[PDB]
Formats: sequence, C-alpha cells, structure tokens
Amino acid sequence: SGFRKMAFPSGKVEGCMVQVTCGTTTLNGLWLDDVVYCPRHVICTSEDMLNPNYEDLLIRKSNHNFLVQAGNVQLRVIGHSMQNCVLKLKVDTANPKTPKYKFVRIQPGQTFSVLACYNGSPSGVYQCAMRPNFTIKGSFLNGSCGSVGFNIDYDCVSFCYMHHMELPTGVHAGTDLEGNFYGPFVDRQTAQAAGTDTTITVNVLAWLYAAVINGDRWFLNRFTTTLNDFNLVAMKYNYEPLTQDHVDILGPLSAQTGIAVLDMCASLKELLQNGMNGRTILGSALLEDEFTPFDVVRQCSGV
Amino acid sequence: SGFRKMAFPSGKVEGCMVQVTCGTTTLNGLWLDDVVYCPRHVICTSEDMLNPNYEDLLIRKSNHNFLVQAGNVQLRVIGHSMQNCVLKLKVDTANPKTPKYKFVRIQPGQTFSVLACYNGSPSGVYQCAMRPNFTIKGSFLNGSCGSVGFNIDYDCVSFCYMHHMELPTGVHAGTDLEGNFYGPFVDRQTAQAAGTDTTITVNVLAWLYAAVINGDRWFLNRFTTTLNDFNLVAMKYNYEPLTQDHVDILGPLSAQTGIAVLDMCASLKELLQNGMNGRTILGSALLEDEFTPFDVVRQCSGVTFQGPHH
Ligand SMILES: O=C1O[C@H]([C@@H](O)CO)C(O)=C1O
Ligand SMILES: O=C1O[C@H]([C@@H](O)CO)C(O)=C1O
Repeated sequence: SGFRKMAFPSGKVEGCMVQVTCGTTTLNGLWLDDVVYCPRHVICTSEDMLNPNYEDLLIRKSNHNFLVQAGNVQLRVIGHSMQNCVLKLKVDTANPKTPKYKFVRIQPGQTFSVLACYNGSPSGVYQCAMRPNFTIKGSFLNGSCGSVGFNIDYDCVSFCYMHHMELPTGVHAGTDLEGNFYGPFVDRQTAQAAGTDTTITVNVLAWLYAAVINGDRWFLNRFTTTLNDFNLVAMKYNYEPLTQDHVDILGPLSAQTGIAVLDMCASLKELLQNGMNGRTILGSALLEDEFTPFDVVRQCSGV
Repeated sequence: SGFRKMAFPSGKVEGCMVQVTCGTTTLNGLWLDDVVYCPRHVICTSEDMLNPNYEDLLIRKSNHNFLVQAGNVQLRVIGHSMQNCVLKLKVDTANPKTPKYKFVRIQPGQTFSVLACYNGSPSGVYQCAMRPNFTIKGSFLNGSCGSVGFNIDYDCVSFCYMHHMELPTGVHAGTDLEGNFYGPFVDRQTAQAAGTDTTITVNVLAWLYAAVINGDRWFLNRFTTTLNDFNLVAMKYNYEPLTQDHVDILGPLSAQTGIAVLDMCASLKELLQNGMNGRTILGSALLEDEFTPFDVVRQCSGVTFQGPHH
C-alpha cells in the first residue's frame, strides 16, 4: 500500500550519460552504441541563442570541435550530423553499457522518468508528465541540457524526451530523440507562448482510484453522470475531455475497486464544484494529474 | 528552475539487489561483498509470524535452505547468522558491483531514497522521510520486503533502512542495516500502533527557503519571532519543536537568500494559522516537510554524484 511519485531505476540510463563540450558551452549527451545524441544548441553561445542560424553555425565546425567525455575517458568524434534539433556525433567507441533501447514520442498526459545530469554526471531522478500544452514542470538548472526522459518497458529503455530549454514562465521544453520538439517551441531564446495548460482528467480519475484502493473514500457519492454530462462541467474547470477510450482504460481500476467509472466521474465533478473543504486525498490538497492509469496499476498491482 | 521530489540516482544500489527465497517466502536481499543482508522473517511462514521465535526457526535451517539468486546466477550460501532482525548469509562469491557503502542509523526528519524491489529486480525509486513516529510513508506491495533506503555522498552509498513490514494504517516500518527497528515495532503479525505523527518543522523551513530561491516570495513578511515564541504557536499545530540545532542547519539557506531563520519562522507562523489563502507554494497547497536543508541545497545547486564511468 501507499502511493508515491515513483521514478524508474536510473542505472541503465546512468551508463549512457556523457559530457559534450563545444567551445565554452557544456551540456549532456546520450551515448548509445557509437553515437552521442545531444541538443544542437551546444554549438551556440548565450548571445548566439538570441537568433541562431544552425545551418551556418554547424558548417563552421569540425569533428575536433566537439569534446565528448564519458566519465573522464575522452571519446574521439569521427562524424557529426544534424537531425532536426538534435546533434548526432559518431565516436570511435561503442558504449559497452548500451542497453536494449528504443526512441519513442509520447502523447500529452503520458508520464516518464527524468535523470537530471550536470557535466555528464547524474544528479537525481524524478517523475513528471507531458503537459497538454507540451511543456513539462521539471527541475532543471543551468547546464542540465541534454538530460533525458525515459520509461523502462520490461527490459527495453524507451527514450522519449531530451531537455532543451527553460521558457521564461519557468516551464521546460524539449524534443524526442529524433530532434522534433514537443509543442510549438524552438531552440532560440525568444518570447515563446505555451498553450493554456489544462488538467489531465483521466489521470485524476486513475489517481482517485488509487486513493480508494488506499482507504481514502470520503469523496465518493451517490450520484451518477454520463459522458456528455461529465464533459460539459469538466472544461469550465480547464479539464481535458474524457473519452470512451479513457473509460475503457480505467476499466481494470474500476474492477479492482468495484466502483464504476461514471460513478467516479460524478465524484470528481463534485470536487470540482465544491472544493475539498479542508480535506486531503493521498496526502495532497490538490487533485493530482501526473499518474497515468498504468502508473496506478504498477504501484497498486503490478503491470 | 523548478523543484521536485528528487531521488538519488539508483545505479550503484541496483547492482546489489538479489532474490532470497526460503521455503515458500521470497523477498529481496542486499548483496555487499560476500554477505547477503535480508529481513529475518524470510524464514517464517504466515503461521509462524503469529508468534515467531526466530532463534528456533533459524536453528531448524541450514545453508542449503536459503536460495539466493543474482540475475541468473545462483549464489551458494556458505554461512548464516542473525543480527537482531536482519539475517546475514555469507555466499561463496563477492559482489563485483560493491561500492563504498556504510551502515548508518538516521534521525527522524531525515530523508532517503528507497529502491523498490520485487524478486530481487528493481522496479522504481522514490524519495521519502523518516516520520517523527519512526514510520515511513512508502509505497510497498507484497514481496517488497528487503528493499533498502539509502543516501549517496558522492560515490559512497549510505545504507540506512531495510523494509520489513506494512502497518495496518498503510505506513511502513523497518530497520537499519544492523537489524534494529526504527521505533517500537516488531516483526510479528500482532497488534501494533504507530502513534501520532508530527510535522517536521525544520524541513518546512528548508522548503520555504527553496521556494524563495525559485521566485515564490508572497509569504515573506517584515516580522521576526523568537524560538520560544515560535514553538508556542507551532506545537499547537502538531509541529515538531524547532531547536537551535535546526536554526544552525538552516544557516546556509539563510545566507543564500538573505532571510534570517527567525524571519522565515515569522512567515511560517503566519502560514500555520491563516493558511495559503487559495495560493500555492512550489505547486503545492500544503506545507511540504520531506525536504531537508541538505536536500534543498544540492537540488538548487545541482550537486552530482559518481556515475558508472570511472
Ligand atoms: O533549464 C535551463 O536550460 C537552460 C540551459 O542553460 C541549461 O543547460 C537554462 O538556462 C536553464 O535554466
Ligand atoms: O510492505 C509490505 O510487507 C508485506 C509483505 O507481505 C511483503 O513481503 C506487504 O504485503 C507489504 O506491502
């Protein structure tokens, strides 16, 4: 029992983190086989980031301009190419600690673990979710660029995020491991607007189900609601629309607890209108939306 | 910027987790050098946990009754001894992945990362704190016993907790790596009450300091209070007393922010009585108390630890 923001073990990812330096700019790289992936803005200074032209800044660079350090063994760069917003540096040595891995692009609402790194050294691991506006509310300091987000599906490490930027409002943007940003963001220091951030409804319900599995039941009620009847209320409170797909996804949690999805939907709606009245659910005074239904299954059952 | 429940990188500890099976009971063990540490109740069945005598159940076992599996090597047990509530099994092979380690007993209020394990395979890592009532608010399922809690200095893993049981209120109890339980709990299926839990005051102040580092300053005021005057108000709200020691520990955060500890205490006093008035601090509507002053300093300063590339 008990419920925690649980991250995956970071060992398999620790063995892939390297330091990539270009000029006076240093950030982290992902070393899989004989390729090192890192944000392409490693070739920029601070003044450069105001309006960088990556076409030009890369043509001016050679293999010897990239200093890659794995621990403090220096990896020799033998090639370089740009794929969207990530730089791919081929080195002369394959990473002996490369795990079974896969490059995936996640949907908003899905969660993943982040291994925060500085100078290629691990600092901490934590869980977060891809917001509906394609930002993430992470913890990143200067030098953290190139840190990766990942899930471990059984034995395969699914890399899904590479950190690139901190926007002026404090949230963070990045790409998949093919270099395509999540959301409308670009690797330039400029005014960039995110979409309205909304709450991940299906995650709140999954988390409400985790609460009931853990003995928190005070928010259950006797009303019942439907699909259209739930969504008309949800979006006044900036909640994502709940689909029949979601209702199926919550099925296993419904069965484990014996409370139908539409019963639970009536409860949340109630919490939306009246508030929590000084009470708590799973140690929180807010409705948590960064646990997927799968996440609840791992902690309360086991995938 | 940003602030998160950050756990230590778990790589160095992942290489030490093994599966320990005795009879029909399977739980996790910690394999350091040629010794495997695990909870001693691996030798009990459900019928034995009602009122076990571990001296007896252990005398009726010998080395071949303990099956230890590391990955897909079967470790051969060549000795077994009991130290308080942990069982120590010597194996014929030293763990090649042993790091600097240390067995420490932590104080209530201190935090550590837990590597949740099942069948000797790590499943997840999360941060938590030793509650003042010597429980921990963990996340553990059946088979998780033997999971360990730890801190990392730089390359040294300080082991401080081994999981043993879930209390009926859903919280968890365990021992240090010498087998001594934290708190008044015992490894027998019996009536056990944890007791009233209090809020870790010095941790809340550390987290308030983290907030101001991150740009959240709305709770600051012009007042200062005295340790005695703050504690009179705090302890009416089920808060741990704040000592001169605590005030010292917060010194570095005070210097970094330019806010005296007793100034921050004046802010906390207000938040305790009036609430947050529909606002949030670091994305939370509650006062967080599971970040130590040290936890705030490294996360806000980006302290790193030794990776696997020597
Ligand atoms: O999160 C951030 O990303 C950039 C980069 O400098 C970090 O490597 C920055 O300034 C942050 O605060
Ligand atoms: O923490 C726990 O201890 C018991 C034990 O049966 C697991 O081995 C249990 O089910 C937990 O959740």
